[PDB]
Amino acid sequence: EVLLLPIDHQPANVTTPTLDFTNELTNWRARVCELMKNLVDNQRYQPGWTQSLVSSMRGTLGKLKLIKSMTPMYLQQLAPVELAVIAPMLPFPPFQVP
Amino acid sequence: TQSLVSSMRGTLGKLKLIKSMTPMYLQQLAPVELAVIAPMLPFPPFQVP
Repeated sequence: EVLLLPIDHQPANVTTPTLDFTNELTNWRARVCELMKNLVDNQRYQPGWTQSLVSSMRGTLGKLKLIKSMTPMYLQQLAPVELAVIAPMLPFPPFQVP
Repeated sequence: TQSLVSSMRGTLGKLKLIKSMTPMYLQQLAPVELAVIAPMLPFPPFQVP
């Protein structure tokens, strides 16, 4: 009666969800964006680029990190429920390894 | 100009690390090919130090 998930599950205590950034997927996205920003700001890389393009890249990275996507929230706290609902009635039961 | 200097530095950095196999080929395989070709040849090799 146990199904495994690559990502962790934190159930939701509300029935009217809305955007928030506290979860592993959003953290991963933000850290990737921050690492790209630090790579751009590297002293061996910034002089190779023009002044305006650095600002454009910084703004694009900031907008990408602050985008409003509910997919991380869904994957955290609604996808496991649907998977556990579908799994029992299925022509091939889940076959999993740790 | 500042933008031209930045472009020159960017081009130099882009061309410093261009991924071409020719130097490794010259180091590692070209001598083998030359040594294979050398024995049978219409004019044998003639070299000075």
